[PDB]
Amino acid sequence: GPHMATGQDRVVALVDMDCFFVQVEQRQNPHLRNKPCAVVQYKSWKGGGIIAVSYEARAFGVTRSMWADDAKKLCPDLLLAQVRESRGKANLTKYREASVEVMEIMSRFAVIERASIDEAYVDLTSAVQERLQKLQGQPISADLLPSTYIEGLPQGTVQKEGMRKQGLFQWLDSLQIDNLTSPDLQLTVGAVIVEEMRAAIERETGFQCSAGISHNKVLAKLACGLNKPNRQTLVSHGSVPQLFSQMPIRKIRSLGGKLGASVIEILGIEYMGELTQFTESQLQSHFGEKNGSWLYAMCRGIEHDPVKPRQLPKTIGCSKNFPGKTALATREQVQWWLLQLAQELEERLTKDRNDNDRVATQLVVSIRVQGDKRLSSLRRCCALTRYDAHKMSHDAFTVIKNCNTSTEWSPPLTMLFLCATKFSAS
DNA sequence: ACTCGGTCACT
DNA sequence: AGTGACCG
Repeated sequence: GPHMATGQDRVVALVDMDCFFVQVEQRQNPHLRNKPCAVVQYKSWKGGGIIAVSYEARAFGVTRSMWADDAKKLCPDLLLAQVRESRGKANLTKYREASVEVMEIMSRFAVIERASIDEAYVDLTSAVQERLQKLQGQPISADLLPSTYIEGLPQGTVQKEGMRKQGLFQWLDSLQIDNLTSPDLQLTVGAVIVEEMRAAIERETGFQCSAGISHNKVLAKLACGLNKPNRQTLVSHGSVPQLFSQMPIRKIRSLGGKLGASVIEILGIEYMGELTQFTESQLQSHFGEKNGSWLYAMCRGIEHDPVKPRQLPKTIGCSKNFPGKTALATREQVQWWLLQLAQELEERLTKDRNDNDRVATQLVVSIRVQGDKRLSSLRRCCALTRYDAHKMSHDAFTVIKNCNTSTEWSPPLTMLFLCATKFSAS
């Protein structure tokens, strides 16, 4: 209607590096390039755990959270790159640093929110407006969108590239003919900018990535996953009804867990589109005020979560699991590993201070004991006055020590977790 | 023995 | 301050 908002106010993108750890190792070792490849941490137990898988390898059914020995069964010629091991634990410095490479390049084009080590949201609203004035009254060539997919098109050719182009042509012709909306043009320009951003990333780092372009973060992330790897997908406001009509609820971000399952069970539906039938009040009564309102808008393709201008992580942490018989049963053992964790943490913290002009003021300590269903048996915190590994390990020990029911440590600890938080300018 | 990272909501 | 859901 005249007064119903359509959530077409912004142009937002979600960029995801494809199989990012694998790409990092592949850039470093040319032998791994263009091959079924995976990144493994630890080697002793069942060949180690796969944490990242190349698309060649995925074709064989190889997945993350899979034992290397089992991956080798599915893909005999699988090549493996090992995560760096420092102080007896996995060290992800190489990947964090690679992430910084990419993020810095992205920031040149637009404002970014660092979602994760391999994921970032991008707010293109301002950039699109500027590009439009420069580009005013100028048709947009398909050549400007060499890797772009328009979801829902074509509508009305057997090769995938043929289909992509036909879909693109229909979209562009419509744009061109004045049949589409102002918001549609804005998304289109956003896509052009993302193509340029992704080209810059590849040229300057060698890394490829997939991206989604839409009017909000949720649609952008969903769009990103539609065409991978090394491709980008534009999801228009108009494409939502058809797209959501067969979209499982769990596919929407934040709906992949218990809430999503409750939605399906309580309402007796499967797909995101089915949510439109319910009143905002109905949804709120079942799932709470905040969730209900969010669901009511989201099923209609509307989401208002802002892309936060955050280039750096809010927290800096390290942890190690001690599963099965490796569980820590002695006091000296626990202290030694706390020291290992504290030492890596100190190095990363000092680096962070020099690079980013900030200091952490809080240290969080978490542990898990054997037989405990919960991920965390306890979570305690204390002041972080100095970037000193010995002091940090000592303090962490002090806060968790009464946890021991009773030289020996009982019950044995299956997890140790240190996190630096509450940063201040410096 | 589905790691080791992380952000955000509830109370 | 502490627990926990959610993401991959």
